[PDB]
Formats: sequence, structure tokens, C-alpha cells
Amino acid sequence: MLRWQTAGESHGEALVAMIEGLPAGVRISTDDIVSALARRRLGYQDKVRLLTGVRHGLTLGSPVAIEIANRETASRVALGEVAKQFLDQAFGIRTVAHVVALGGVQTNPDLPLPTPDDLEALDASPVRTLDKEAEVRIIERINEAAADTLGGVIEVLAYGVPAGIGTYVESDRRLDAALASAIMGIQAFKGVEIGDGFLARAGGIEGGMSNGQVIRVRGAMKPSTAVPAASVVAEAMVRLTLAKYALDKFGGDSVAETRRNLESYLAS
Amino acid sequence: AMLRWQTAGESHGEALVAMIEGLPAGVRISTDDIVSALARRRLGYGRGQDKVRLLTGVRHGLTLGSPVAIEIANRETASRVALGEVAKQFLDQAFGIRTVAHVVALGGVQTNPDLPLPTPDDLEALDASPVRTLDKEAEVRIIERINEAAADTLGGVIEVLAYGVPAGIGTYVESDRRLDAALASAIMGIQAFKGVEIGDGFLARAGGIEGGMSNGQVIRVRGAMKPSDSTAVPAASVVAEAMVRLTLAKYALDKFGGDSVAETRRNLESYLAS
Amino acid sequence: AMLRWQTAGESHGEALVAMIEGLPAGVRISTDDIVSALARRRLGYGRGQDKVRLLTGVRHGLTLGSPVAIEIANRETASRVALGEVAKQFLDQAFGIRTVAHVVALGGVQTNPDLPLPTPDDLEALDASPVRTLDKEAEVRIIERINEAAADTLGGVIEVLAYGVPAGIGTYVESDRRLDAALASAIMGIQAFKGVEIGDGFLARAGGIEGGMSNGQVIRVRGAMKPSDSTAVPAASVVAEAMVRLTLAKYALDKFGGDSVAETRRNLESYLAS
Amino acid sequence: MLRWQTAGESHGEALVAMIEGLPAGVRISTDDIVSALARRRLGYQDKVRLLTGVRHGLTLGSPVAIEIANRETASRVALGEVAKQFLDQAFGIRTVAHVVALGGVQTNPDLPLPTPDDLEALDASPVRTLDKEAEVRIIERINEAAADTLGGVIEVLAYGVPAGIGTYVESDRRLDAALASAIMGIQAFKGVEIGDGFLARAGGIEGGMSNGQVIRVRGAMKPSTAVPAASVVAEAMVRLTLAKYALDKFGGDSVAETRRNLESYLAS
Ligand SMILES: [Cl-]
Ligand SMILES: [Cl-]
Ligand SMILES: [Cl-]
Ligand SMILES: [Cl-]
Ligand SMILES: [Cl-]
Ligand SMILES: [Cl-]
Ligand SMILES: [Cl-]
Ligand SMILES: [Cl-]
Repeated sequence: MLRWQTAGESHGEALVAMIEGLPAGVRISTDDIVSALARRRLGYQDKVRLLTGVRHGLTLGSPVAIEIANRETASRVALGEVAKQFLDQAFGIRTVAHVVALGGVQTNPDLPLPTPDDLEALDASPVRTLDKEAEVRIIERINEAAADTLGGVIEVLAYGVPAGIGTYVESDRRLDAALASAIMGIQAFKGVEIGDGFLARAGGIEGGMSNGQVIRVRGAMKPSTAVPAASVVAEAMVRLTLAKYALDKFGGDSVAETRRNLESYLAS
Repeated sequence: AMLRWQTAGESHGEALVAMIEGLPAGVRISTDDIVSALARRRLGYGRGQDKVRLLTGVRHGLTLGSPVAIEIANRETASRVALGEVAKQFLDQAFGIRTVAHVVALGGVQTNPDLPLPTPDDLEALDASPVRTLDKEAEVRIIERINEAAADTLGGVIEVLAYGVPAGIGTYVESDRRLDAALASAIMGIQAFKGVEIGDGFLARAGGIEGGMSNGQVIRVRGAMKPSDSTAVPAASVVAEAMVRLTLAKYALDKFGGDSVAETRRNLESYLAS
Repeated sequence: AMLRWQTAGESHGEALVAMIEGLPAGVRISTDDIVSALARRRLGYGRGQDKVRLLTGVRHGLTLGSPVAIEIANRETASRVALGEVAKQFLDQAFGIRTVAHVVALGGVQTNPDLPLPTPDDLEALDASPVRTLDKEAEVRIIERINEAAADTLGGVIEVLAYGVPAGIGTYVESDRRLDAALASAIMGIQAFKGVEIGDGFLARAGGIEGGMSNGQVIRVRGAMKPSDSTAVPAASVVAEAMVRLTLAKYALDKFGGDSVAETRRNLESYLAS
Repeated sequence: MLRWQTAGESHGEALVAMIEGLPAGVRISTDDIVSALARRRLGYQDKVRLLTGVRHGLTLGSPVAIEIANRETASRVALGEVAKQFLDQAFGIRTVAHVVALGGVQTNPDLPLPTPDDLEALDASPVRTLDKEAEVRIIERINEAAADTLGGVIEVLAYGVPAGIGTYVESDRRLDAALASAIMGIQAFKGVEIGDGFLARAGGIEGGMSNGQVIRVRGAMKPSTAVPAASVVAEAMVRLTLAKYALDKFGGDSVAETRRNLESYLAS
């Protein structure tokens, strides 16, 4: 079972993150993590060590512990980076995060959904959106406001998820249940939807199981603005939950065995 | 032992079975209580009896502290509603916690938010309403809206409110163990639910949970669902109530413990004296 | 979902109830199988009927994949023995794993270790023996020993053997998740048990588990217990067998999975082809 | 719930141990841990950092992570040291570990049981026993043997445990069940007993619950000798299980609240 723990005080010598149950063969580097941490600072000099579980840039199958030199989101974002690598390398699964509403201003829903290829443009946007018209209105609104007190709605999309991850049983063990819980557990979040949700299309989860479509998770939040950073942190938690459920369903001891189990299932 | 439960049964086998472990000795519970809560899951506006046995864990009308197994005669929601009736009796007797469920929107037709929140004393009236709301005005539009539609295909929004929850249940740690996270999970795990809010979230007020923990105010949980010939939404609210109760029972039991309703009651009384 | 089980019932209430979740569809199981396994828990040398319902999870004699609830008519060991009968049928049908239980010592009187180990084909003979051993010589001394004693106060050592377990079940990681650790826990959690060995441990042979994992040999688990007018030891062996089976079912299900006995069987067949 | 994880490769830059759910107020230092690690080397230059969860020599209530600079038992022994501090400071509970048989030679059971005050004498004994007659026979036997292949039986005693920790319910959640599992999960162990066990007085656990007596746990093992080190490692795991169960039964958020909950229960 993929399991993780974080540690470290706002003003201490280090933050520690530890993840267990990841298979051997995942390519992960400290520069990957430094890069993932920089992204958390974005919105209108991190040092990382991989202490255990890695040799020659690959996971070994043992527990991976990360030391980050410095409330904090760093350690969760670091874990999300490891989860990101694993999901892509083992399954072709990739996520995207963006802000779809901030301070009451909505983005245009008729516009194309962002994709993983839009990552550079989203990092470049001060409020993490491709909707250039909404962005300038959001910026105006931020400037009329203190900044970190404004609310918003964020969205995380997951591509390449194969159908069949989750359970048909009605319980918190369903995939939409686990995701809803992962988001709402983030400070400031007050709501979560799968797809159109309250507006109701399914958002890629139907009857507790992924259906093969894009998974669209939205989180409402209400506590220099904090909304873009929240989208990034939420992406980390969505990645971790997705990694956990995908590994439970197709898990092998090495990334190569894991793909091999995906191709088997997918060929029947 | 954490409060833990399980259900079983096929929609056309002889019986449905529900089991719950971790409940303290001394909860006052009867088959009658359950037959009653089961009746309510059938209410709902349309346009076109239950037998219960307490197989284990109860003696002389009171829980023993051991696992309680319930046989309900015969997807099903009965075993969960039954379970919520047991949680209801525990919450009220040990903590004076009571919940209420109502439909705040159905098929696009919203109710009026200004109207005062329903309270537990409004139960009989809520059961009497075909669409489970106190908004007479809205009830007629919703009925109109159902009539112009197949009924059970319409979705809506439900609300569950919890009165009397003391402050300090849940945790500051940002994780799954937060009370708001567990409730989101409890709702979202019910078939057809696509959304969940604490307070007026997507529009916002904390809804009684701040920083992962109950603050003493009324707790408000909303859920959006979208699936004779009746609508499914009022019943969804009754099921959501069942799961909110179970979660609240679990978390309250964890904080105030006790091997008996009396001891649990004393631990709360003690905690509130600081 | 991990194989998971729960029992309930009071020693003088209407029924005992046992429930097990996570079992694959297609296990062949009948009330009859259970009445039978329940009869065996009563065997034991002395000096001075069961009704079973499969309330859920079974249709046309086969498991459905959903939770299985069992009502046994009426401390008790019946619900665990019932549960072990279900695990027995699963183990044998999905993996060809079968177990045997026997008493290797009682009241200080040891059996002879040189004699060949009992096999599953020795069941009928083991049931026929008042002290559940194939050591005719020892059986008479034990009976002698019981006679010179209150019978149920005498302790002893029991052994459970598991044939056909494939290699690779459990883990290398030094923790609770090792197969030998889980079995130690399964036994030690039974009332009166004070000791547990894998193989000939205290005297030593691996007993089929090395480095936290099954190696393909026969698995051997020993347990030391010390509490008409019969001895309790032969029945303890039957209960220990029930818990060893459940643990083995859990761990095997975790490694070979499958939503059906057929699919699980194919995953093992696949694993053994490397 | 007291929860711990360990990480680190036999030949890597560090070993990491992390423990969560410990209350604020436990006095613990890196010198305590260095000392506990030295004890593991004993039998016929460790550097430790407390990365998180501690300030002014006291736990804060958050997760405690430990870095140890170097199969390994170091990280478990480190966790046992933290567990030791907590158990003594919160409950007056203290443990002892010793070898009661090695290579077939038995110690004298008529002799006084060791106590926590016997710690210096036990560390000083090359085979961890107060039975001086048995010790020289054990040493002879070791010398007649390769050394690390000899088996033995170890014992861990726990003093000051209050009656009532565990459960009467027949399951692996009983205290004797949890302890049996903690020992047997250690490599090389093949058997565990509570009290006289197979010999059968109760060894301090009756009907799944501690009874107020001394808890006596024995572990049979069969893989320069390794038996004394195994006794120390087993003590670490017994400490952790005891800490976990005691905290579940009387746990408060600070050591002071925890004692206070013990005195309450104990006064009724
Ligand atoms: Cl990407
Ligand atoms: Cl907004
Ligand atoms: Cl609606
Ligand atoms: Cl009471
Ligand atoms: Cl004996
Ligand atoms: Cl099948
Ligand atoms: Cl000490
Ligand atoms: Cl020995």
C-alpha cells in the first residue's frame, strides 16, 4: 500500500517527507523535486536530498525519504513530484492544475481544457489560467482587495487514467470518495466536485470507478494571493491518491512489471 | 476500537445484514426504532413492510458493548439507514447531538436560503413534505418541475445539519483524519453524489468545521447528486443523513470514549469543564 | 479489499453471527459444510444440534464476491470455526491448500515426534481419536493423565500444518506483515494461548516460512495453551486451525488476487510459470 | 495512534526513522539515541540528528524524524529509545532485556529476575546475563562453534505497566497478540511466549490484558554472536508496542496530561 508521512516545523532545520511501497525503477532526481517546489512559490532557493530508497537515479523498492532545507506545503509538493514521476513512467498518467475562479470572477467554461502540454503557459500565468481574458479581470480584482484572503475554485485534471480504478462498493474506498477526502483535507478547502458536480459530465469517475475519461476534480477554497499555490498543492494530493489506487489495482515490484500488468488487464 | 461498520445483502436474497462494532454499552435501541427509520427512506414525490431483528449485541433494550448485528427482512440503502438509526440513538443519548436532513434544490429549482434553517423539531413536517423541505413555495415548484420531466433521473442538492456537536472533534493536521475530510468522503461514497460542501463552500459560514475541527456551531454538509415513479433526491438526503451520523459517531467516540453511554457522557461533561 | 472478518453474538442470545468480506466470487460453500465443521469443535475426551443460515453473499451454492454473513443458531468458538470452514473451501478450491490440526502434547504427556506428520487424508482418524492424535501409544497415556486430574484445566500444545502453500506469500520487510508474524498473532489472540512457534523454534525445520515468507514446504505452526467433563485442548486445535486458515486465506488473496476462484487460480498458475 | 516508519540502505548516506503521535513534553536528546545505538554493538561512532518534532530537548507533538549516519537494526533501536523515554516519563514503565539461553545452554531459572537497575551489569556482560555461571558456560560454547549461527532464547521484561492495557476481545488486537507479532517480525525469530508459555506464571498478560504484574516476553531465535544484539532489538519493538497500547488507553496531548489520565483511571 502506498503510504506517506511528512514532518518538520515551520521554523526548524529541515522538513522530511517519506513515502513507502513505490516500486523499483522509477527515475526520480533531487532536481525534479527542487523544480516541483519552485512551482509552489508562483502566484500574483530550495535544497533537497534523497536520503534513502534511490541509487543511480532510480527507486529501489524500499522507503524513499526526502530532506528539504528551510504550516508548510513543501513536503507534500515534494511527495507529489515523486508520485508524478511514477504515474507517468508506469502508466502514462499525467495531471494538470489551474484556477477556474478567483474572488468571484469565473473563467470561460467554453474554452479548451488545459492539458499536460500547457504546463509552461500555466506556470507563466500569474494566476494559473490559459483564459487570458479572465486572467486580467482576476488581476484587477486582486488589486482592488489583503491578497491572501480572497477565495477561489481550482481544478485538477488527470489524463491517461485507465478505466477500472476504484470500487463499485458504496464506501469511502471509492475513487471519487478518496479524491474528495484528499482535497478537503487541505487547509482552506470547503468543497469538492467530480466533473460539473453541483452544476449537474461525470468527470471521469462513475459508480466509484474511473471510466477511462479525463478525471476532473474541483476544489472550492476560502481562507500574494494563495489560490494558485492551492491548485498546485491539490495536484500533489490528487497525484498521491491516484498513485495509491493505481498501484493497488496493477501494482508490481518494479515499474516494468507494473506496465506489464497494465497491458495484461488492458488486453482483456 | 474505532466505531466500525459493515453491510451485506443482495437485493433479492432472504435478508440484508448490518453490523457495527465499537459502540459503548448502554445505548437505548429497539427494532421498533429501526423499522421506523427504515420507513422514512421510502418517502418521496411520485406521479405513477420492514421486519427487523437485533441478532446480537443488545440485551434488555440496551447495547452491551459487543458487536451489534441487525437482520432486515426481504442497490439497497436499508442497511445503512438502519445503521444510522443506531448512530442517531447513540449521538443523542451520549452527546445530545441530533441531525436533520432536507432537500435544498431539486431539478434546478432552488429553495429560499433566507428561510430559517430546519431544526430537529421540524422532523414530522419534513417527513410530511413530498419533497422534504419547509419551503411550501419551493415544494410546489419542485413538484411542478418533477411533473414536466422519468422522475428518478432528476438530481439535486441535499443538506444535512448537525446540532450540538461540541468543539474539538477532528484534527488540525492536514490529512484524511479531518472531520470535514471524513464527511466529504462519507457523502461522496454514496452512489450518484458528485459534490460535497461544508457550509456554503463553493459560494462562500464555516459550516461548523474550521481548521479540520468542529467549532461548536451547527455543522452543515451539502451534497450534490445526479443520477410509485418518484424522485430519488429526498431519499438520498435520508441516506446522506445516515452516513453523516455514522461519521459523527465515530469521531465523537474517538475523542470522548467510554465503555458506556454514562461514562462517555461524563467525559464530555469533563472536557467542557476544561 | 483485504480479506476481513468479524464475529458477534452472546453465549445466550438468539444467534451468533459471523461475517467475512473480500472473498472472490465462485467459492463452493453450503450450510452443510459449516454444520459439519461446527460439529468437530465439540470432540474431546471426557470423564463425566447446530443450525446454520447463509444470510448473504451466496447464491446457487457459490459466493458472489460480496460480504458473506452467517447465522449460527443458539465465550464461543462457533463463529470462528464457521469462518474457518469458509476459508477452508476457499483455500482448497483456489490454491489446493489444506490444513490439519492435531494435539502434540497435553498435560505434560508428549506425543512421539519421529512418527510421520499427519496429512489431510488423516482427518477422519484424527476426528475419531478422543485426544486428536495418531499416536495410539500417546493417546492412552494422555487419557490416563486426564483421568488422574478438573479436565478442562489441563493445558497442552497443538499443531496446525498447512500443505500446498506456494512460495512467496508474506514479505522480506521485518514487520507485522510477515506471514510468521501474522500467524503468531492469529494464535496468540485465542484465549488461553501463551506460546507460538513456527517449525520447532524453541528447540530448533524453518516450519515453511523463512525471512518472512512461505518457501513452499509444509507450514507448521505450534501453540501452547494453558487455561461431558472433557479436556479443552483438542477443541483449541480446531479453533487454532480456523484462525490459521483465515490468515493464510488473507495473505494468499493479497498475493494472487482475483475476483473469482477461476481468476485467482489462473494468477497462481501464472506466478508459478515465473 | 503511535505509528513509525524506518528507511535506509545497508550502504547509503543515511538511515531515517520517523515516529508520529507522540505527545508534547517528552525529554529526548540525540545523546540518548547515540547511547541506545552503542548498546546494539555489544556482544561476545554513531552520529544522530533530530530533524523534526523537538525543540529545547522536548517533543512538540508533531512527527519526530531521526537521521543516523552510516539489514540494519539501528533505526529500530533509535525508535525504541524514544519509546523508552516516553514510557518512563509518562508512566514509570521501564524495560529490561537479557539472554536466558544460547547455543543450548540454559541460564538458571531459580535466580532473581533482572530489573532496570541491573542495566549496567547487563551491558557489561558479554552475553547479557547476570547468571555468572551460565555466562562462562555460554562463552565456552561460543568458542567451540561460526559464532553468528548459534541460536538462543531472549527475554524482555516490562515493569510498571498498569493493569488494563489491551482488550478482552479474542483477536490480534490483544496485548499478548501484538507483542507476539512484534517479536516474530524480527529476522531469525521462530517463537514467542508470554511467561512460562510452552513450559506451562501468566507473564503479566491475562485474557488479552495487562494485569499489573511484570510482563515477561520470550523470543526464540535461530538464524561475533548475534543473540545479545537480538535481545536489544526485541526490547526496542516491545517498547514501541507498549508505547502504542499505553498511549491508546491513556493518551493525552502532552506527557503531563497523559500522567494525569493515568492517575484518574488508577484512582477508580
Ligand atoms: Cl506532466
Ligand atoms: Cl470564487
Ligand atoms: Cl439541482
Ligand atoms: Cl451507561
Ligand atoms: Cl503440556
Ligand atoms: Cl470462478
Ligand atoms: Cl531504563
Ligand atoms: Cl538455545
